[PDB]
Amino acid sequence: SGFRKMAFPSGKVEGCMVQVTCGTTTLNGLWLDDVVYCPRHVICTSEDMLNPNYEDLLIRKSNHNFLVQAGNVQLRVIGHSMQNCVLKLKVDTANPKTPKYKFVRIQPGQTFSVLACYNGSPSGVYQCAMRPNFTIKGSFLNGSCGSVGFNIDYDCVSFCYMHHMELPTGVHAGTDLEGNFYGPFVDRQTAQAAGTDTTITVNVLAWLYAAVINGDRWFLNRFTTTLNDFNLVAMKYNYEPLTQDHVDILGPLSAQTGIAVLDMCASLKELLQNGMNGRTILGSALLEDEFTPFDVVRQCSGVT
Amino acid sequence: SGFRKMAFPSGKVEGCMVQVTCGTTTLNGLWLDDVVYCPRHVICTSEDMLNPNYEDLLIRKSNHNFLVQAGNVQLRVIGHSMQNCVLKLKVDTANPKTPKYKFVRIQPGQTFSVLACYNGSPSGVYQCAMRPNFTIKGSFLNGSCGSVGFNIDYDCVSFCYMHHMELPTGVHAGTDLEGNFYGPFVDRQTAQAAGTDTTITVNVLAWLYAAVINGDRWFLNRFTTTLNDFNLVAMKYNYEPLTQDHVDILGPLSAQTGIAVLDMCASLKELLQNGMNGRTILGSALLEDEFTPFDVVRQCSGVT
Ligand SMILES: *CC(=O)N1CCC[C@@H](N(CC2CCCCC2)[C@H]2CC[C@H](O)CC2)C1
Ligand SMILES: *CC(=O)N1CCC[C@@H](N(CC2CCCCC2)[C@H]2CC[C@H](O)CC2)C1
Repeated sequence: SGFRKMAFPSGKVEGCMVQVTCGTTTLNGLWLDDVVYCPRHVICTSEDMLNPNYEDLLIRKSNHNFLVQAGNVQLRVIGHSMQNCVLKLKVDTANPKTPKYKFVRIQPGQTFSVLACYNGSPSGVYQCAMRPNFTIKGSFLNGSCGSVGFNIDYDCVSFCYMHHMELPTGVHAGTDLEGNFYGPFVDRQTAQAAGTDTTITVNVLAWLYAAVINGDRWFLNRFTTTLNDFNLVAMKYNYEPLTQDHVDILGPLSAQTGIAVLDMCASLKELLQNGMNGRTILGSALLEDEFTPFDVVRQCSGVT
Repeated sequence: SGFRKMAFPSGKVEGCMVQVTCGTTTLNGLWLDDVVYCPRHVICTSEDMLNPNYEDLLIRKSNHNFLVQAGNVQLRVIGHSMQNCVLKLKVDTANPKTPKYKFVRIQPGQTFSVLACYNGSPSGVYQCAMRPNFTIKGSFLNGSCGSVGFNIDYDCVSFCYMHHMELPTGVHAGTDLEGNFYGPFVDRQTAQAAGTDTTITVNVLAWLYAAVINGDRWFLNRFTTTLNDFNLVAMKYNYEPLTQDHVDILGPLSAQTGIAVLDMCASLKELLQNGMNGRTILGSALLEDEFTPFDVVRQCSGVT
């Protein structure tokens, strides 16, 4: 028993981290097979960071200008290209530590682990969620750009995120591994609006099921509700509307605990309307939304 | 910016996990050089788990009874011995993935990462603290025994914990890598009292400094206090007494922020006496104590 914000073991990803330098800018790259992936803003300078013309900036760069270092060994760059907001540097050596991998574009509300890196060196790993507004609340300092987010299914790493920037509000924005930003963000030093964020309702319900499984049951009540009544409350409290797809994904947890999804919705409704009254659930004094129903089943069953 | 409960990258530890089976019991082992370390309770059975005579039980076991598997390859056991509550199985092959390592006995209040494992396979990584009562609030299911806790200093892994058991209260107990339990716990299926736990005051103050660095400053007030006055409040709220050693370790954070340690103690005093009034600090609605002053500096400076 016990419930923790657990990240995937980062080993398969640590073996892929490299340092990329262009001019005087250094950030992280991801070395998979004979390609190194990194944020294209590695080619920009302070003079043009307000509105870089990446096409023109990349034209002034040659293969030998991209310095790629894997630990202490230098990689030879034999090709370079820009795909959306990522640079793909073809190298002459395939990474011997390349795990089985996929590039995936995650949905908002889904979770992933982040391996924060500096100078191509891993510093730490944490679990987070892609917010409904397509930002992530990470921990990233200068030099963390190019750090990636991922999920692991047995031996396969699905890379889903590459860090590009911190908004003036302290939240983080990035791309999938094809260089497409999550959300409306652009890779330029400008004030950018992150939309109204909402709480991931299906994840809070999944976490409430995790709480019941682990013995924290005080919030269970003698009430039920309907999807429509619940959604009136969800809208009032800036929670995502619950759909029948969300109810269906909660099926296994409803089955294991014997608590119907709409009965758990009534418990959640009461917690939203009345607060926690100074109590905690799984060591938290607020409603946690960064655990998916998949994460709860995985953690509560022991998926390695 | 941003503040997360970050674990160390687990790669160096993943390379050391093996599966150990004895009779019909399977748990995890840690393969370092030519030795595999695991909980000695791997040799016990349901009939004798209430009070095992480990000396007598180990005498009925031979080297060939200990099945050690590293992924898909079987290791040859050429020696076996019990040191306190751990079994040391000498193998004929040194682990080629053995990182630079040390065995350390951590102090209560110190933090470490845990690589939860099942059948010798890593499932996830999380950061936790050794409670003042020598328990850890982990996430461990059946088969997680032998999973280890560690810290990483550049290329050196300091192993500090090996998981042995879950108390009837759902908290976790284990040993250092010499097999000595943290706390008064014994490796037997009996009701065991975990003492009164207290909040790690120096860590809460370190986290308050992390909050200030990241912009969460609402809790700062126009007051100061003394070590003696503060400790009267700490005792009332089951917080560890703050010593001058704790004030000294907070020195760097006091210097960076310009907030004297006793002024931060007055902010903490007010938060204890008045609560959070429905507000949050670093995304938490309670006072976090599982970040040491070292963790706050590391995360806020980018130590890889
Ligand atoms: C995140 C990271 O590691 N890096 C590499 C170093 C430069 C850095 N920033 C520049 C770019 C410009 C284009 C849009 C994204 C950010 C700067 C911005 C100014 C700040 O004062 C320091 C980091 C990105
Ligand atoms: C934690 C773990 O992986 N393992 C291996 C499988 C047996 C397990 N437990 C037995 C020992 C007995 C000695 C004291 C520590 C626990 C059992 C206890 C009973 C429970 O119902 C299942 C796990 C330890």
